[PDB]
Amino acid sequence: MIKLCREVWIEVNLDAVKKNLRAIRRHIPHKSKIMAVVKANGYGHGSIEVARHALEHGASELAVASVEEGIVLRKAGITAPILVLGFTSLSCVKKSAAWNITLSAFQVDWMKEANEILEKEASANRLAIHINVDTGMGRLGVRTKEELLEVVKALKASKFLRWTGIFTHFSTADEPDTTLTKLQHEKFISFLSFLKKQGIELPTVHMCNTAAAIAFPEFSADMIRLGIGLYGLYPSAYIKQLNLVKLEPALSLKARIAYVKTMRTEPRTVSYGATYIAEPNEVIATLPIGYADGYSRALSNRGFVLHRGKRVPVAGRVTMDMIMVSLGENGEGKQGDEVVIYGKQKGAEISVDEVAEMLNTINYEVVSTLSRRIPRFYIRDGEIFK
Amino acid sequence: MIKLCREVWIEVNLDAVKKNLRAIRRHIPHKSKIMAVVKANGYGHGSIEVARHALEHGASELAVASVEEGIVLRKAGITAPILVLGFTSLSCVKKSAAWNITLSAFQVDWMKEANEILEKEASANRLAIHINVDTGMGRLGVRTKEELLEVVKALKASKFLRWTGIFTHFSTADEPDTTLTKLQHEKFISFLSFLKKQGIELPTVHMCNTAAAIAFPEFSADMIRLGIGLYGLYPSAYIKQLNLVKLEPALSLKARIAYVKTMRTEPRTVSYGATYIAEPNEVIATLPIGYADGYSRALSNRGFVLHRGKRVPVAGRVTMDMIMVSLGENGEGKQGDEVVIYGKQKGAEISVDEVAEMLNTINYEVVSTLSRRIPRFYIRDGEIFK
Ligand SMILES: [Cl-]
Ligand SMILES: [Cl-]
Repeated sequence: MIKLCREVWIEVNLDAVKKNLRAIRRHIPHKSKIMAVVKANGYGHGSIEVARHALEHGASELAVASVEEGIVLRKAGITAPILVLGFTSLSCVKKSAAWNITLSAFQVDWMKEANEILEKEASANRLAIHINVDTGMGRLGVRTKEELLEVVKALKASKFLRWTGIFTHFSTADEPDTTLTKLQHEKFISFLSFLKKQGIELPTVHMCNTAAAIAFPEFSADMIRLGIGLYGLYPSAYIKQLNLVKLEPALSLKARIAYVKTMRTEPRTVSYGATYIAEPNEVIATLPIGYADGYSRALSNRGFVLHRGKRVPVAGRVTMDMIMVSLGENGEGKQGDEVVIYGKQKGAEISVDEVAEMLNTINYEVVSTLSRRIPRFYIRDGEIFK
Repeated sequence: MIKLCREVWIEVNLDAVKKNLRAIRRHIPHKSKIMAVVKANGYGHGSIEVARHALEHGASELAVASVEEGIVLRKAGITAPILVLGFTSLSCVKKSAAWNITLSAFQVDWMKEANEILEKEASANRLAIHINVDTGMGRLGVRTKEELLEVVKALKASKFLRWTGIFTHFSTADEPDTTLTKLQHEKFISFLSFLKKQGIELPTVHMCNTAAAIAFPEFSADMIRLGIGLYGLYPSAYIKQLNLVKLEPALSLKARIAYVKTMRTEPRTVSYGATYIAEPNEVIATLPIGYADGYSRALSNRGFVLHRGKRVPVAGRVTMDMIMVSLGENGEGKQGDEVVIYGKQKGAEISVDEVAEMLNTINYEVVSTLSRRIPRFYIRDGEIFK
């Protein structure tokens, strides 16, 4: 089946991504479109194949972190609209207009100089722009209704720019306390009511992330931005509890056993620092994955893997390329057996959310730090490719 | 100068690498060679440019973690010997011989099957082999002198394999207690001599790592394997104490400020969870780096960066692609200023050892988990390229 020189890989199940998209479509209003977020190599899953599938099954537009990440998508043949969520330097204004990438802006002087650059070169293309309004996140965006109007005034006087959206971001929509979420919404609405009482037409309006699409579908306005929900992961345990929508996890991580031996001769120390000493009838197995792959060293003498449907412990310290596990006295196993690191095997499961708890972080970090030297295989209609 | 759409990057100083190899060459015996270890994408530094440069200034062989990492070096132009340190699957025996990668091996049965595959194929490609002897690490390799004799005969009968080395690995040579390191050395020296009593002639012997070579230079034998010391960093605080060799770190990490504002309007919340509230006078600057780049989320409300020669702190949680830092009341800063994340600025420093200490890990892991989505630039002789 799968053939590798070093035997470790990732499996990503696209049939699961498709069911996550259907669950979200039925729950939100029909007038509202879906923009799929695939920044940071598709939250670790691989960005090319997941953007392709998503656009075949419900998404209309895409979001990324930087001009460079959008260029990898256009090079694979994707023609849909693509919005950059971070800040972009004026260095890349000409390049973004040529690959037809949409950028966010919120400054009167950036607006002005962006227009000049494309003016002084004639340019048949018009750069599309989305305005970001800061109602409580404190990261980027415009902050008062009077200076938002200067920006609207300026963007309108720019013949080489095109206004195609306006948006904001919720900073606590995954927590039981809904105080601040209700306040940001109130502020955002009054700024567009301000702009509307002057003859200004509004383009596409969007505010919801995964959690706010599930708890407040009445905020869906024109469009939502589906992020961690697309990969089948819940933004918090509280949003998982309201039992409103059913998601399925897309990703598992596997490998094959490299060597087996019984610890009969001395010494019987195991790994750097000699932090674990074996028994003379103990069986010890060696796997090809390490902390340079993204398997945290903090799981030394702590975490597990699944061999033959059993949980088994890491023995000693994690190293850069390999880990060691214990099979017990007279344990059972062969060079070449299959092991599951994140995922499900026979009747067992080690979930991404468990490993995240064990390390005191959130599931976003676990998946999106898995290295690119590990190959990703895709399963669609129960079969393999790439 | 440095022109990017998203403004974050790494710099590798290759004049540092050259000085670090000079120091080592002048510590060990003149009759010993140096094998340079560049696995895991050169410990996060880039494998192609560091190997190219190390082969020109003192090294003669190279080591990697897998066949795939070796082939990237052949495709870049390199004709030096390349040894794979982990376990290689029998289904890559034919590719290794074709690209001329040296494989590690330690089982009688692996040897014969690898010989039969090359017999049914011809091609003047004999596959070269190093034998791994386990003396206390417990990871890979053979563990009794009677077993080692069987494998040396199975190999000397095999007409298409070629025997070019034998090695071992020390698990505690960076610690001040030398007990277990001397035990391992006694075990290895005896096994070698039992082969001599039988009339067997020996190839290249190697056993030392960076700490082993600084601390026990008289264990050098034919060859050493220089890894972490290549990049200007010490194996342990203890080996820095001895004060025997002077190393200079080769890597730093930088970005440019994306936005600056005063928190006059309300509300004054910052980042996810609203874990931080600002004064009506406070200045907040936004930076393009996040945990998907390898900047740990455990640095929320804890870490530092250098801006104009002074440390300023992270404010709020780290997010996937951006962080916020407080410039204080009063303020002082503009869009486009240069910030140092790891390294030096004026007479100030945030070293990689310092950050690994703050996160309860080792410098090995801080460098080699830096994402391939950050671009790398190289300095050689005071000038920049890629
Ligand atoms: Cl934002
Ligand atoms: Cl080993």
